[PDB]
Amino acid sequence: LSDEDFKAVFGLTRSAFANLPLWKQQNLKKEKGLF
Repeated sequence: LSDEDFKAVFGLTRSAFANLPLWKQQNLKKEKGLF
């Protein structure tokens, strides 16, 4: 996943998402369907 594609999936860029707490990251990707 590129930054823009990732941003399309999560609504956040990789750095912005990685800026989040890991539990929320795992939660978000879970909800997105990215295990």
